Amino acid sequence: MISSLWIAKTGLDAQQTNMDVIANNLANVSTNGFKRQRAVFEDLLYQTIRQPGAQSSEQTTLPSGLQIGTGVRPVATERLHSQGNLSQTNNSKDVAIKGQGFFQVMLPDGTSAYTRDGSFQVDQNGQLVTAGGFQVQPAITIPANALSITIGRDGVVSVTQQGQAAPVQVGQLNLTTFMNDTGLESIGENLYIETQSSGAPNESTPGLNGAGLLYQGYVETSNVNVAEELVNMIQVQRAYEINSKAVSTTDQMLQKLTQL
Amino acid sequence: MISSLWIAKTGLDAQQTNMDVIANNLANVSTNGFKRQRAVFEDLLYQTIRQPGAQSSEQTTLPSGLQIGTGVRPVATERLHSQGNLSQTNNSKDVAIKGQGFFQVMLPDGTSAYTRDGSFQVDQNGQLVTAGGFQVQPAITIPANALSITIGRDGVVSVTQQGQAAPVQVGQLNLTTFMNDTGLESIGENLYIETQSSGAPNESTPGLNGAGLLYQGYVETSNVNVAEELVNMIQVQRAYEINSKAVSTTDQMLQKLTQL
Amino acid sequence: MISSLWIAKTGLDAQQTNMDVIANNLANVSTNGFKRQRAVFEDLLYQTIRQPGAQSSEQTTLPSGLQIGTGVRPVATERLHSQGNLSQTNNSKDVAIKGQGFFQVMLPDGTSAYTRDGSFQVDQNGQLVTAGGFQVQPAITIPANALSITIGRDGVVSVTQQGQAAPVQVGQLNLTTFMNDTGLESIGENLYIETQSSGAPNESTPGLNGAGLLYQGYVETSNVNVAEELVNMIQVQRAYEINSKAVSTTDQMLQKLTQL
Repeated sequence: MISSLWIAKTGLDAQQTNMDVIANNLANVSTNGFKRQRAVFEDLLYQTIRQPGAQSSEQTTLPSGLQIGTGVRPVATERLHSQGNLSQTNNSKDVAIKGQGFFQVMLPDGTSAYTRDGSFQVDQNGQLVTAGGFQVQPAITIPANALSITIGRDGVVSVTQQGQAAPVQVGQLNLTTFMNDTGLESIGENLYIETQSSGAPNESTPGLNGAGLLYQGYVETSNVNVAEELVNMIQVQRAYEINSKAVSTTDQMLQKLTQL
Repeated sequence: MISSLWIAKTGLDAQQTNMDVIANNLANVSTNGFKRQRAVFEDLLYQTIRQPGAQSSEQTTLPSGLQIGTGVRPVATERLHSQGNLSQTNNSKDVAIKGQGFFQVMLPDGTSAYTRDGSFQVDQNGQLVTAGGFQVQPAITIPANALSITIGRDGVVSVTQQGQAAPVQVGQLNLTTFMNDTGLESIGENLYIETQSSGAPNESTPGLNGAGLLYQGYVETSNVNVAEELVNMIQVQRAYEINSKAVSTTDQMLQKLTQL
Repeated sequence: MISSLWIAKTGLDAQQTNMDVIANNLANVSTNGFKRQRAVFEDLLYQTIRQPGAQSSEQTTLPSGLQIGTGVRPVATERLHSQGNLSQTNNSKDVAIKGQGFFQVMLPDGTSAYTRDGSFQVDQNGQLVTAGGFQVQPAITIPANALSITIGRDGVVSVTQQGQAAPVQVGQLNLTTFMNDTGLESIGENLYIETQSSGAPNESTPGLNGAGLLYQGYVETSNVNVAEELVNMIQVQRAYEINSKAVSTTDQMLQKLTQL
């Protein structure tokens, strides 16, 4: 209708998207291994009426031409892959990560996923799963008669059989490092998958190739700064205020145009 | 949005970091060998509106030009290395340092760390470690036939055997001094590794070379005096409240500007 | 549009700048050496209609003619250069100043900066810097075997060498005073640079030529009176409410002028 109303409508969309991101970040506190999301905006087309160059006379040049511009297209959303605060959970099946790296997982479809959540489990077969039956990889089988499981900072997992006075080594839990942590696609279930923005996964032992270490009895908390989220909430609410006010102003302009 | 909103957001971040380090410091009260960590801040941009010079006439000078300023960027959370108190544990294997000095430790990964905590122990192979396999330099092996172990205030550790009534020295436990005691970076367990900001660690025997003294049967408590850090908490809490008040004031600001 | 709306616009802008200053002061509590800021306002033009003199008859004079006037232009923001509270940081590497004076610093561009911050640090080459490798003036190098670094109230820095029982004089730490402390142009980083309104810098040893003393082991706190900032913030919230009411009244006047 008016060139102003479309611009204000894009502004409403941008503030709504940013509030969506804030709400998702806010709600996923107390979700282990969650990475705060941050939306990055970017303006669309500038429809030019007079080119910024475009010499008018033989001496004049017309500095700073007239172009109007529209829109606030949300160009991306990054994800902050910083180390989350560890907390002492005192459970032997909670393993957290100190440094870059992801646990690998086999999805039921056969393709591989990745996750930074160590709140593991043992299923009715004794294998190592994660809250959804997702077999960690490479498969780790805990013998039935084990009384404890110890997962060292080197990822070398061993169990203590009854009777035998030895922690028989039951496997090695290795991490995976990507070149672009932010580029991983999130599929829910606190699981990521491979995509060409991430790059080829580099599987490695914890400690080497820049991978992290493993802390048994710790859980990695979501790095959601409540203070920043709340100030963002205030600002987004006020920006939505202002943009709806712009829509209202253009609407009144149009209605007085119509009345004539 | 509004300039004051951005500036107060930076302030809220800064005071949240203050209270975070204060809470971490309370988390380590009565834990021997802990140092009161402190945060050092830094102001960001100053938006110049009128230059403080800006000759406004042939002769007029306009002193104290107008400029606004933003933000409270925290440069660092530095590590205060000050002398703390000593408590009586009455253990010969627990040593406390009085004055300047750091305990040399050969890290299990093969590097060098230092700690102001001397609750050493003896392992199965005789190496002098302290709650985590922290071996000192030079390597000292306690004889297996030892009866009593005594560590002198000068850094000499010795053992006594059956029959012979002579306290033959078995090892030298010398201190390590830093030009900069603060720049050290922790690697956990109160171990701090040599850093480019700490200065060259000079290996010097206790008593001589301007080092401190060794107290046997004593342990160095954390320098976290409850009274001082409670005073800090009260002040920082006031700062946090007033900054949040500025944020809400800018909110009410904008709300009345929009109810316009 | 309407003269009322322009005058009120300037009023809103002035109150906004005042709130910006208050918010910057409020955020910068607990920032070492920070100086409070105060905004000085200044009304704009007075558009005369009947001249205040302007003899009407051959004997009468028309006292107090009619002139309308506009605007509240904020003319300046002075920086209160009063001494802050010293607090016992107990660090051998933090030195505050008692009285007038700034630590000169050589920027990477080479131009002379000045800081009232005593959180000095040492780089990998051993010298004295300030939290970012800003090489203090005059050139000072702490020897590698130095143990304790004392900064005398006279301003001489000396180090405790390896073995030798002498605190060898290793450098001089001398301040700079200006005729116009308020005129220094802040550039962030807790740094002030000379401007043509500050006056030429005068270099002298601490304690002399009017400069202040050096207090080793202390840090100077920002001289921000929190309650004063609170009262200022309440006042500016009221003023902004009032000016928004003025804008609303002018707008309603216009609206039923057009509805006419």
